[PDB]
Amino acid sequence: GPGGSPYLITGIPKDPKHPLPIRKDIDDWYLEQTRIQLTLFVEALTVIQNRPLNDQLSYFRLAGIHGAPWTEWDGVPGGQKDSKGNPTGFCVHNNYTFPTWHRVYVTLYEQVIYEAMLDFIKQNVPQNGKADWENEAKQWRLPYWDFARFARDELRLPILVTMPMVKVLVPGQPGKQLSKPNPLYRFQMQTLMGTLERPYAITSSFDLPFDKCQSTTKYGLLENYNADVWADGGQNWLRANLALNEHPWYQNLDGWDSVPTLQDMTFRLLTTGGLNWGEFSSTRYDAPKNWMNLEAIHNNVHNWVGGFMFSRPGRHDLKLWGAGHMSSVPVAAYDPIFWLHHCNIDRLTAIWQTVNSGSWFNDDKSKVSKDDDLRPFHRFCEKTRKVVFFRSDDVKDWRSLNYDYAITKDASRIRKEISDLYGQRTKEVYKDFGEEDYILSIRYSRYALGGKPFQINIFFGDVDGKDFYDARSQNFVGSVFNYSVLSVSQLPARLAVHYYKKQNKGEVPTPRYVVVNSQGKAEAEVKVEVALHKTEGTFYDDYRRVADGKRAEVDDAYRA
Amino acid sequence: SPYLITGIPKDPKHPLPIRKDIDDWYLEQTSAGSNRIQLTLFVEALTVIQNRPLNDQLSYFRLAGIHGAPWTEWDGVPGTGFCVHNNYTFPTWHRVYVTLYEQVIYEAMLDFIKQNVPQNGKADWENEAKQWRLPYWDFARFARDELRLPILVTMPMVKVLVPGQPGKQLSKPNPLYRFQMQTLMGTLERPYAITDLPFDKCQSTTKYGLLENYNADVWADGGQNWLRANLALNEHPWYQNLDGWDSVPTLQDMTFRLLTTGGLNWGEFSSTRYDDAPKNWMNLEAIHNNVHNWVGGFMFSRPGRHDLKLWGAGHMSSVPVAAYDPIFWLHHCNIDRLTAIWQTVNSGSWFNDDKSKVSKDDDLRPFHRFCEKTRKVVFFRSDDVKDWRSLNYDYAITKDASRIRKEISDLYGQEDYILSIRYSRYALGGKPFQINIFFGDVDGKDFYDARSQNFVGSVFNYSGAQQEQEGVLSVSQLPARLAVHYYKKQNKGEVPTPRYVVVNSQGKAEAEVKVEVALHKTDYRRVADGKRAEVDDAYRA
Ligand SMILES: [Cu+2]
Ligand SMILES: [Cu+2]
Ligand SMILES: [Cu+2]
Ligand SMILES: [Cu+2]
Repeated sequence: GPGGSPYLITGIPKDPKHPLPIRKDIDDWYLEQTRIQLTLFVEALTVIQNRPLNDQLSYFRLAGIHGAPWTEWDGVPGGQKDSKGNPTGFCVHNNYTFPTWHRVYVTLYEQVIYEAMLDFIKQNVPQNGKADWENEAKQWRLPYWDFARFARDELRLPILVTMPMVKVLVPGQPGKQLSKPNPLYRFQMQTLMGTLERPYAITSSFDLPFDKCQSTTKYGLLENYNADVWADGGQNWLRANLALNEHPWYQNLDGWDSVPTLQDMTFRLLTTGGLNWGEFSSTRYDAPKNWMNLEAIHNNVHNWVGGFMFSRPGRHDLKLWGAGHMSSVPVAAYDPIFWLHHCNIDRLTAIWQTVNSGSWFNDDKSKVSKDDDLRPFHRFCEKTRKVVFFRSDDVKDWRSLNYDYAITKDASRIRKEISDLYGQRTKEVYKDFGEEDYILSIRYSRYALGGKPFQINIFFGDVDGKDFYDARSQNFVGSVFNYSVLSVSQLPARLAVHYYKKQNKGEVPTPRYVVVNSQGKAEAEVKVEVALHKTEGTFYDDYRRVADGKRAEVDDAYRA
Repeated sequence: SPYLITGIPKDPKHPLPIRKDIDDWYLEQTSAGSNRIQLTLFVEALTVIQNRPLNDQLSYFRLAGIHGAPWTEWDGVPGTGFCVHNNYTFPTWHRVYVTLYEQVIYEAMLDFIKQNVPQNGKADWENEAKQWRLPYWDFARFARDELRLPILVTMPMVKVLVPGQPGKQLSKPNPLYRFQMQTLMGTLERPYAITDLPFDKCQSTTKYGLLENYNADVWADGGQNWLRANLALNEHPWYQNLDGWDSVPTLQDMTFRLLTTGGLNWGEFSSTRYDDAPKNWMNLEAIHNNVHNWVGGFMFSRPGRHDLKLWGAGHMSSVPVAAYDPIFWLHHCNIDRLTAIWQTVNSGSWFNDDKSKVSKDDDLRPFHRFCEKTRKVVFFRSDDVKDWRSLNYDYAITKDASRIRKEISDLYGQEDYILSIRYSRYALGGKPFQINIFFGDVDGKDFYDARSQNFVGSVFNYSGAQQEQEGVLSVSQLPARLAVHYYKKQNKGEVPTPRYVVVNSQGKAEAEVKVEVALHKTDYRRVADGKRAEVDDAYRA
């Protein structure tokens, strides 16, 4: 760490005047001051992003812990590989410590920002305001992006992430505000990341031209544009919002109400009882009612924010594809929204813990991993007086890290809060249809394309052999993203089954699936086990398999 | 002041330098090798000009301010804006305006060299400045399957050389990507504040970035949705997106027709102006108007429920603020080039029909030049720029008149039916609107663009209690041959009655606006008259 010693991750230090400050919803937090906390976050994160590569607390090196360029951090060796020779970073994916590794990672980022806020105040704030500004730094916590809450009719990226510039206070010049580049909009380096000084160049597990990016992008990388466009492909936040609002195709027809699948999934995750930690925490699969898990929802959000398809076959005037950092595990942590996403993944973990309090590494699968060192994160152990790595039990109570969430302050009201935030639209629309539920189970290998990402799209009815991609594609039901031992996910299917039955004289639909690669082509040799399951009764008030999945064929020009 | 507009001064080592296609030029600058001196000069000079203060009349703000808002004086000429629209001096007023911009950039390049280039490098950098001319955006050429905005306009940053620091290239904000001020344009010091579309709430120019129902702070910089602009630029009939059909972008067909149709007089070619034939309504200014709309976006909202949001507004659609977007000047550079091409193949047609003759000697305020005969400062006049080479630039395509027809064919052309459209720019009191034409049933909730069922093409009213000049209207023309062939095929051979909807900036149909639309067939004969289509109740203005 800086100054030649380990960096001890503690969370923001405890101050008696600041009891368990909350991580706020970033839109609420922004809307209430659109101002010292905003200024402090902007100015601190700007300094962190501008730090040199040799500074381990630079934004680059902190994002670098997750994946590429796979260097050491805080004295902990990097350059790890898989059994097959593939490079890997420190982040935990497809394992039961996924939530706890990321809990610590988010806290590291928050703590580094707080320390940068204190330094900013020391260097910039006049004597008359120092206590005031220190007081706000001590109350500030990393905001979360509530990807499943309707923004102030639809799910959206945070307001702040969609603003290229932001107005900040100038300490010492009351009333004076300056518009500055918004460090939440993108992370920009001074050159292409493929040409950074050794050993930090971003070079290739990926096929997208991330080596040719200077800035992070959302949907900005498309084939057949000049390679200099990829230096900064922009923030197509409107396109990301569209993806975030994925729902069955039939709901865009007149006379049908839509429900965002991400909100339905999140409401199911938080309200379904009876899952053990191993079921909730991860996609890892070594019963299908229990395959709706935190990591699978998180994987879909990564895809929807960044985009993963670089090309599409054929001629299209409207180009709905485009790729970006958030879809790709080796580089997703460079996009500033990454941390806000993972802050909400931490919040969802804390909510689920609160309403499943006996379910902590409590199954035979996850028990094995409970004691894993969460490298590279150090802490001082006061019992043995040694610097050690974090372990999951160290962060079981997130409040040990001196932050909390509003929703977890009161267990007795949390079930109504979950329903108010995430369940109203689902119940509104489900209420109109009979008392039964349908779900799709999805099981795949994250390695089926040799580690390359892919998207599993499911359809009810005939598939358009040139359009098998998204909610605009005829008969689309939903998607599962391999944000790359098996992996599982689950999709709601209740509403899409109703529409299909109405069109097909009551027949149960065969789920049809297509595995789509980053070139927009169908992969014919990626195995997916898809099934449709039914129970009597609504989920928010005994599932049986009612149809087996089948691979759909696509047009010859669209085959991998 | 006065600022004498001359074009870049002549230097015998640089005979009549050409204004290059900006994509070709960008590729030469960045691919040929690492010696990107012209690119560096243009980027650095334009950055300096954009950062000059408002009381400097050679600041980017003030040069863009000549066109429209904030409607102030320029060069001692009292401050509608100075730009000429819907009149026969549209091409010549804009010829001088583009030359002013090029000249100011050149002078700033010389200043950059004086400031930053070591003595022993000055001759080399000056040589590149003297060869440089303002590149044009060829909006009708397939980009190096489709029409596109310039590569360089779609890049947030651009790498430049640092003179005297060999090999060091630095990444800088690209001044062609946007014009960004330090505050919202509605809060600039009097008298410069820009203060419907919320342009007063913008700090930066935007393409499709202003949408209703987002936080107003998003409008400060709505971004550059160049993919969405490119989609608009490739507008064509809806049926061409069905499986099995070839597409042809209407803009390229229109541009080919403009350049190759013979027999137009200057009044027909130069402007939308119709002073009280339809075969001759394909004119320079109408094509230019559609490109303004397609680059910027004009619709702030849309009624109803839509997950896919294809609307969004921005500066290029709006006469009062379009000149702030740096692509404005590259668009107008190509409009100047199309004018020079048409002049070359129609050499006796210059303000000498009974309609356009009256405007030939209009002073092109506020642009000054020195008159050699009287030794007096005077305003530019059209005849002063009839030969664009007198301003010491040329285009490759006009350097060889003998090969021009084949070049036009190679670039843009690789019975007939046409649509005629005659409208008042003041049908909505001067507000902009879009005239969409359909063959067949119109979808009452989707009457907007090529994704709308049975769409054939559009005409954009680039304008903005108030009325048009008495006796004056505006005309445009659309190709319709392929669209009529499809309609007949699907409808038992019926010749379609053109159906039109007039769309406002809220995405609503203006039921009270009447436009004259007709279909003509080849010796063109009128074969069907247009009628307004109704839309859904929730989508009616
Ligand atoms: Cu991760
Ligand atoms: Cu993640
Ligand atoms: Cu103009
Ligand atoms: Cu114009």
